[PDB]
Formats: sequence, structure tokens, C-alpha cells
Amino acid sequence: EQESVKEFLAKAKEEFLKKWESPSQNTAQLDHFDRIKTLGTGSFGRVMLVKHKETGNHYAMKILDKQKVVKLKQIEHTLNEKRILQAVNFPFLVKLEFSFKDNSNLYMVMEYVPGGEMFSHLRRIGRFSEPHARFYAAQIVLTFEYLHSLDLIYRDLKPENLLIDQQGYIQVTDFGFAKRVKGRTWTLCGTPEYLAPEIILSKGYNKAVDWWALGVLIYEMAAGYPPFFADQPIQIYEKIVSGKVRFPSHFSSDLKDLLRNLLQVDLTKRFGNLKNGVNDIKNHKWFATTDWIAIYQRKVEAPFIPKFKGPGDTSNFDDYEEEEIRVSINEKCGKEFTEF
Ligand SMILES: NC(=O)c1cccnc1
Repeated sequence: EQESVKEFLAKAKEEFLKKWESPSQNTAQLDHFDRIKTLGTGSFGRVMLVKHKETGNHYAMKILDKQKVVKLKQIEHTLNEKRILQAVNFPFLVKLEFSFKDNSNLYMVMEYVPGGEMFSHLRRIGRFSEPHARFYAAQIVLTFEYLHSLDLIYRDLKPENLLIDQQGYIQVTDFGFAKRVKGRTWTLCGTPEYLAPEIILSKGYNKAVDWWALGVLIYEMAAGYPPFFADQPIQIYEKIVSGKVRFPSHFSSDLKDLLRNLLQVDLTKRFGNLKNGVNDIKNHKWFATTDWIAIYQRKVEAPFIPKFKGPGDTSNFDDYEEEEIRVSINEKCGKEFTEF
């Protein structure tokens, strides 16, 4: 590739490794913030809108319950998530501003992106036009080029993890399954509709699983539904491994061709995992109109800007029962989370 790209990625890796080897720790505390609203909830954690009491800045605070993390066998994953987030720097990755822990919980305080999740916008408008899908896809391609060059696999690409910012660009969040991997890794993780065949079949897999997931995402953005859909996970998995996908007639020929090469069941033949790497994707005819540098520099006018009233507006997120952030009088799971 152009020496310009090589030197860019070399500097990117240098800067990542310095932070990776000496991670930041304990850079704020809970009582520096006011709680505003619950933005999302899961089996071992939540994301909250908070406001810093001295600066007035809004942030999204991800709170993980240490005991539930242990019970659900997510210790290494949560340590991965924070160590990676504090070390990365790319225009389409959410920014970690602070992290800390207390007797009960782990906390990651990130920039608040008021525009909401791509999932909501996609379901609201039905499907994205190919130019609109391509604008988002280009950002993911560049983000994976960045991550993979750092030996990072992302492992959770799906519309809910892609926030739309004030300029209409993507911010990838939720690094809960991201991992630094040289070669192969083995954990069953991800979301059913987005899993590559080699994950389903319990193989040692590599960064090619992210390129498979990009194929799923592009299909879902352009069609309005994912390519492998069913009521039970096992039925989804049967479709994924089958090597068969049906395309809507409205898809362009170029889109179908790209998707056949991303949704390639044989990982040794899948775009993004060949000798030419990401350039097989970047040079594909479906991306012929994409100015890769302009996308990186955020100089392309976005397909749409989310509607929101200001940095504290929560209208693009939905409503959840507001539960306590309780902190035990006794330290829980201290040993397991020493490095956090
Ligand atoms: N960084 C995040 O996870 C996030 C989530 C929701 C809104 N803004 C930011």
C-alpha cells in the first residue's frame, strides 16, 4: 500500500502499544458525577447518562457489577474491554475519558453521543439507500483496518453498537468482546445473527470474523433485516453455515458481489483475509465512489444528522426502570479485578 498508509499505521501501533503496556487507572470517582438517566441495561451492567458536577460535561458511564461479571464468566473480557479502550485512538471509536472501580462495580466513563444507536434509526426508516449504507460501511472498513493492524479483533459488530454522532458519523462502542490476538482465538461470543461460521463450528478463528460481520451489517443496512434470520439461534446457525444467501432484487450487482465475498463461508477465501487484505474491500466496485481519506478526515457530508436538542438530550434512547447504583460496604472480587 502507499507508504503514507504504512507510516500512519506504524505510528498508530506505536501509540497504542505505549498505552497498552502502561494502562491508565483510577482517574475519577463516582461522587464526581450526578446520575441523569439509564440509557441501556444488560445482564451484568448498564450505561447511564451522567453529568460531571464541576465541569458540567455529560458522559455515558458504563457500570459493570463485579459479582455478575464473575458469575457470567466475563472477567477477562471486561479487563480486555477497558485495557483496549484506554489505549486506542481513531475517529470512529468512542473515547474513554475516565475509569475507576469501587467495592461493587467497574466504571468506564465515555463521551456521550446523543444521536443514538444506528439500530433505532435503521428500524425507524426501514432500510438505508446504498450510498447511506456505504458511508457507514466505509467507516467500519477503516476502523477494522486500524484495529486489525494493532492485533485487535472487535467481535461484536451490529447496529446497536454503532452510535451516530452530532455530525452523522459512526462511533463504535461496546468493546466487551474485543481482544488482542496474534493468530487465533477460541471464545464463543458475539450475537447470533452476526457470527461467522467458524465461530459456530468452534474453530480457532481470527480477524476474518469481523469481515464476515461487516457483510452481515451491510446486508442488514441495505435490506432492513439481516441475511440469516430465524426464531431460534440453532436455526440461524444452520443458515449461516449453509453457504447460501438470498439478496433482495433492489440490491445492485456490485453490492451482491461484495457481499458474496464478505459472506464467504470459507475463511481462507473471504475478503479482508486474503493476501491483499483490506484493499480487496477498499478497491471493490461497490466502493468506487468512496473517498477514503475524506471519510477519515470527516469531510464528507453525512446522510443525516440525528435530531436532538443538545448534549444532554436523551430522546434518541429509550426508557428503562431506574435502579440504584449500590456500592457494598465490603470489597467484592478485588483479586480478579486488580488490573482494572
Ligand atoms: N460510549 C458509549 O457507550 C455511549 C453509549 C450511549 C451514548 N453515548 C455513549
